[PDB]
Amino acid sequence: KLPGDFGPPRGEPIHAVLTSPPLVPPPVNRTYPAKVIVELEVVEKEMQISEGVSYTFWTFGGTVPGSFIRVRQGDTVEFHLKNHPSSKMPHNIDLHGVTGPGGGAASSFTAPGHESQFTFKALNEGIYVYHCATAPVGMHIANGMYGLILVEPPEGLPKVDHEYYVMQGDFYTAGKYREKGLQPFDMEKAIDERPSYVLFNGAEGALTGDKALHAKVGETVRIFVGNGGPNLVSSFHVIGAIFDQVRYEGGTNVQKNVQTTLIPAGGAAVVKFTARVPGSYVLVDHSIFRAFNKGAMAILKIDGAENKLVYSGKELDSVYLGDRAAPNMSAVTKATQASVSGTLTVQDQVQAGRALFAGTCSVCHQGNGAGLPGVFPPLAKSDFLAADPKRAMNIVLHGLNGKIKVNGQEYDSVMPPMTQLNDDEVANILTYVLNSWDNPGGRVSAEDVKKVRAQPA
Amino acid sequence: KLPGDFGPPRGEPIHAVLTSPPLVPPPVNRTYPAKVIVELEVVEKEMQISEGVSYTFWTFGGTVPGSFIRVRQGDTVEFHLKNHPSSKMPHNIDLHGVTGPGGGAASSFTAPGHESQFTFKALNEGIYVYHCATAPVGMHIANGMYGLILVEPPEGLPKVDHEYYVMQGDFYTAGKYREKGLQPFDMEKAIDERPSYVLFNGAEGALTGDKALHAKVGETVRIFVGNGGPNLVSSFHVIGAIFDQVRYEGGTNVQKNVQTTLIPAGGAAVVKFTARVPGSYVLVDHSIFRAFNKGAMAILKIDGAENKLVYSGKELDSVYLGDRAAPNMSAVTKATQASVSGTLTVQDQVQAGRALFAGTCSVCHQGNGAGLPGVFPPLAKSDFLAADPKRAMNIVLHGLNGKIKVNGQEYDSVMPPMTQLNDDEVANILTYVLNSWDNPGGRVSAEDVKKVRAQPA
Amino acid sequence: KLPGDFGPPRGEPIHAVLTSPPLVPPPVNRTYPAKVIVELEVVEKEMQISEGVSYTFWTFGGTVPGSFIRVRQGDTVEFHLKNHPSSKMPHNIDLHGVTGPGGGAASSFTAPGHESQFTFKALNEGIYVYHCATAPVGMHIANGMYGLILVEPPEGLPKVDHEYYVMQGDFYTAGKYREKGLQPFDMEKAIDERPSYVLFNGAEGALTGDKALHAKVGETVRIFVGNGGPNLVSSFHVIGAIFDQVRYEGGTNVQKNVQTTLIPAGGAAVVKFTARVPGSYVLVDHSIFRAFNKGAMAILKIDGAENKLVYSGKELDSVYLGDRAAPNMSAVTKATQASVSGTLTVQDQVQAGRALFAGTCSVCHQGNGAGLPGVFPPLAKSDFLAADPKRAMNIVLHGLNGKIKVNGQEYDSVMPPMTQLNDDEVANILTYVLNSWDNPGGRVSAEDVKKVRAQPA
Ligand code: HEC
Ligand code: HEC
Ligand code: HEC
Ligand SMILES: [Cu+2]
Ligand SMILES: [Cu+2]
Ligand SMILES: [Cu+2]
Ligand SMILES: [Cu+2]
Ligand SMILES: [Cu+2]
Ligand SMILES: [Cu+2]
Repeated sequence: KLPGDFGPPRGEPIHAVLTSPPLVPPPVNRTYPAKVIVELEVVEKEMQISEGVSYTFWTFGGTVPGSFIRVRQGDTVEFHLKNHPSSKMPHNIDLHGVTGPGGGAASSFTAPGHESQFTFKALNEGIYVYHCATAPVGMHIANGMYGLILVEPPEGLPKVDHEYYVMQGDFYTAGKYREKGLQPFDMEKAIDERPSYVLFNGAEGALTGDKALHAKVGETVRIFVGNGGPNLVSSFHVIGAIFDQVRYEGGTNVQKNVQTTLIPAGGAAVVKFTARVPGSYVLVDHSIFRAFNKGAMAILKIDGAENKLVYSGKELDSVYLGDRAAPNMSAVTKATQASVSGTLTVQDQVQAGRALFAGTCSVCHQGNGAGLPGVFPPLAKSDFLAADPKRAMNIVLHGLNGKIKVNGQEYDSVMPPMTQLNDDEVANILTYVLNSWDNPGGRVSAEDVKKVRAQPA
Repeated sequence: KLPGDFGPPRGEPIHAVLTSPPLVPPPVNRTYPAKVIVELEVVEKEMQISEGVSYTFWTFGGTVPGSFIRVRQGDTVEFHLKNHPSSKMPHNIDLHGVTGPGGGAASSFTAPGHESQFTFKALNEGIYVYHCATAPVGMHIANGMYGLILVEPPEGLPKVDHEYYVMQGDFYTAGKYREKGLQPFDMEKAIDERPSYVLFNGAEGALTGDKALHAKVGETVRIFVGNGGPNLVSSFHVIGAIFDQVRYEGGTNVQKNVQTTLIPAGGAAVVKFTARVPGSYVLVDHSIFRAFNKGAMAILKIDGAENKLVYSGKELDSVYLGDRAAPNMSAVTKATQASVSGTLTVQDQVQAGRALFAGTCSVCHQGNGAGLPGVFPPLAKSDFLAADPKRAMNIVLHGLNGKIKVNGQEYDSVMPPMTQLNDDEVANILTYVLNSWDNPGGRVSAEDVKKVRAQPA
Repeated sequence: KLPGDFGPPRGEPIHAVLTSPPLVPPPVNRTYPAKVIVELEVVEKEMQISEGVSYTFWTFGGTVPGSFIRVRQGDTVEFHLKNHPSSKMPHNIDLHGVTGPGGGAASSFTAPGHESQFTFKALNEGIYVYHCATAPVGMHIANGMYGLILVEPPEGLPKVDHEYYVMQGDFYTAGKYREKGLQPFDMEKAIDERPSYVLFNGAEGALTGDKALHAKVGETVRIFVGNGGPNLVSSFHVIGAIFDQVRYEGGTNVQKNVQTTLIPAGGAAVVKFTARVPGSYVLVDHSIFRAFNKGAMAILKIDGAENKLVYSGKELDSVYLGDRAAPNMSAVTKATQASVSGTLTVQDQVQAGRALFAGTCSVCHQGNGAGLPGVFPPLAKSDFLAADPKRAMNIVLHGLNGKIKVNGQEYDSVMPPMTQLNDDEVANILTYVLNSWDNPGGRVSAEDVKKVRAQPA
């Protein structure tokens, strides 16, 4: 006997309503098996992978991850895949959870401007990745072609206050992290499993700041967590909290009371969180350079009353979250645009640099540039800075050590090099500093920094 | 009290019968503990890791993975390791599941032409990796020195229709993927965990096409799945199906109803599959560039009646499986041999290119070269191709974009670069195309391609 | 209702006594919730990451991993973080298991010479990683800022004979593995997840030889195992044994009877071992090049009577453990020091080379240099060696193959290149060989080897 043996479809055919991340369709709330018609369209389009960084994504439904599909175990799914006429590549789909060769792949092969369909019975309850299955498969997945399908148990999942949709991916650009412009896919980096970005929901900042997920103290939150890969395994973790439950795919096993859980490439899990004290809870890949150097952080922000008996401390700030503590970094997008257009102003640079200074520089120099007398020198009204802005470019790129005098006080410490910052980033940060705190004004250009990078002091 | 406390060996000594992958010895079918004599011989020998690509493997029993060993919990195992006289290196063994230092390693040290033996009690039921334990251990394991030992529970495992033996490994060649010739081991790639091949059972195609595993609709299949490493963790997955059960080593935990499962380096699992609808089910490492760019795919092919109520779609084809959809790629081996011998004919190239065109080119241009008018230009009777075969070499290596006219129709799309193809591969593919579909004939040589690669248009 | 709801703190405030690795504080042995005051001080200091290789570690409590903290579920923890005045960087803490944003991070931000404190309730039983949470977070963690906190269940853990503390980390030096001197942190290697060292407890050899963990036949051993990362996932394994139990963090799930288990980056587990036969049991990351090429091996040495019915074989030796079979490699530290001071003697080199010869060379040439006539040529009284010591440098770096005659006998085999050995290592090994076994004496210098490396034969 096959699983999901609930009899023939009954009632009326249902046209599935799909949702865009980070939202989820409502519970199916149904006691009978149905014929469910799913319509999904592939769209190839440029989007911002980071501020001022464009990428040609290939998408199911216009988003990365693709639209969320929700059905019931025992349903008959008539799956329609359309490929938008603007596409250049053919596409198809493999849904995990499908019983049949390729998960649908042969029957869903769809050239630009065409449509395909196939039918399958959802035998398997669980949360499942779906993805493109078109040669070269890794290129298609790396370009964003993945999402989740939930096959509910017949009785439905337990009710919760919120349901969200979060999916990790690894991305491979020709340029380095935060290098501006339209970035091609990089096959060599992909084969070597050396991503430039590791993201939730298709972009840096997709789920941080003003795009955070929300709930209130006392509420329950279910997150459907995918790992589209193509290549990485996520050490998936919530900072400052615990998962009540973690369940992989449709497995019988449920782990309870864990904070860190490994999600295979192509894997998916359902996690549950109970909000206990207010603040921001960070979802990360705890392979830490991914989370803190490549974009792999998302936020669940909890509103409500503090409970000092449980936690006396403060909300997260830029020391830990860096430049993602703030609502957004729109000023960086604006400055990059203005550079392209040849209209970059001092103030455009100042505002971009203000955004980028947070964490990156403020951890030591403070948000007001005051530093800490004798320990971290000031950037505010800094004689040392004013005396030689080219030296300041060298200091950011190449670090500084040894005894120095700043505003009448000796320092004898170490500023690490920050060579991973791009030329525009150094330029904008220093222009911000120069135009703040009674510093002398003026500006530093990306070309100025390019020259210092090519010939260090 | 020790585990496996079933009393002294009884009956007669048993000479274990070992099997070569992908086959498994029969169930032990025994209710008493025995003395089991195991004889395993190390052989160093060249084998084909891919078509036309030789590698010096170091093997237990002549195969990668090594011979499968099957005993019963509570048995006393007298383990004999022989090192063939032709070997250049000493070798030994560490069997996971052994209770004792090194898993046998010190007592099994065996120089070329020698034999060693040691005895251990199998206290631990489970599936276990064994491997060489000779400095430099990583070199020995990377060269193929790993296999599985099953220690059955006293009552035996439940009966199934088929049992198979599949083992992943990561391999490190000096040359790139599919670069022909005898490829040395590459220590630098190994230390960096940057394999050139990721394989099941020691070779590309070892379990695809005419070497697939088989079963019928309704049957149960147990697979003993190892990960020899040395370095990679497998996001082990079955495309288009689900695992009824996954059990690691001898663990108490059994996960049920999962599709994707993480197998540690040096780990092993027993998975169970129930065949429900016919077609090819792909075992992969779902770190996708391994599966689709490095060889990490194996096939379980199911025969029987379609069930349209469960899955209406078609069997897998080259869109998803690429050049492994076909029974084999023997023509590539033959062409490579002929190149070495200086006897390479046009037809040798044509047949090799025919094999390599599948998926790689046919996904867009179709198996008949017709393309799709206005969307993917034809290779069949292509004026554009005929007009400039050196341009065609550049197009394969370096891609093509922009408006073009082919056979009277405008195209305005993007063909990605395919620079990872080796010179012989480009040459053979283009020679196939030129000699098909009313194209003008002639040939492209590997040297022709080498020159275009050294100086792009 | 919140977990750990055991009522208000009672009794007297408790000043936690913290332990340095590999030791653990005693069981709390308490039936009431308490206020527990924890005092931890950050110290930045140079330590030896390997013999003759210094590194500037950043530490919680002077060690890597940091001091072990042990409390009871339901306790109120008043956490004090001090930053030693000698520090150059600010620091803070995120304790997994804390319920609150950042796990403590915002409220624990501490400049050099300062102190911070915050209070949290330990709601969550389990073993948990703690680490620094200061931008750039990956740099801080890579420099050693991680440890474990145990939150006991209210009834305590079951009693065992020994409890130990073992924590894996990945490290990123500018220089290659075993390159001597003070090694800077390497940001590029860190971002790429390409460590030069993978270690237990902060150094090569930290838990090998005379620093092994101990127990006796029949005893139980609990190990609190952390993975500080920052980036790697451990295929954590015990050679020659099995784990009775593995439990992650505070999870409900407990796996029993497994040998190989995946520990996420930032993860922690409690494992249990029962000693059955004497010898050395190796804890490794079974991504094997880590264990055998980067330092990721630790030893649990069991004393007591052999049981030939369970295991007839011998204790581990240098064939498997390599140069870590011996008690220590102090001679390498001494020789490196003497080179720095310009006082390096022949005997300093000889003793360093003796240490390094084990495994590395002895696997084939034997500990006495005799080789195996006709199979592995002798280094003892070797005419071939004496005839040309520059050829001998080339042989170590670049390998040797083909027919040769040594001491009147023909060999026709392959010695692999050993190019990963550093110049001082080759020099010291060859000086050892030259000064042993009736060889002619003299010495080989690091500069001699540098020249052969720059121009191979
Ligand atoms: C702590 C880890 C720091 C971070 C992050 C940044 N800086 Fe820094 N900076 C730091 C120290 C300890 C020092 C002095 C080094 C010494 O030799 O004692 C400095 C110095 C500077 C200076 C020059 C002195 C001055 O004008 O105060 C400049 C211009 C400067 N730092 C700039 C700067 C910027 C823009 C940063 C973000 C990109 C940044 N620093 C980070 C410590 C740390
Ligand atoms: C889809 C992703 C493709 C794959 C895979 C391959 N080709 Fe292609 N090719 C494709 C397009 C869209 C185009 C036109 C580009 C444009 O500027 O509009 C092409 C073009 C060619 C040509 C030249 C035109 C012609 O003769 O039709 C050649 C010779 C060609 N392609 C060859 C070729 C081969 C041999 C491939 C496998 C190695 C291959 N292509 C793959 C799209 C795609
Ligand atoms: C086995 C895998 C070996 C290891 C490890 C090392 N050596 Fe070796 N060595 C080996 C062989 C098979 C040969 C002969 C190669 C052939 O062409 O047949 C050699 C040779 C040497 C020699 C020259 C001959 C002699 O004097 O005996 C030297 C000087 C030598 N080997 C040194 C040496 C050292 C110092 C090693 C550790 C760094 C080492 N070898 C490792 C096999 C193996
Ligand atoms: Cu696609
Ligand atoms: Cu998949
Ligand atoms: Cu071997
Ligand atoms: Cu092993
Ligand atoms: Cu720190
Ligand atoms: Cu953490």
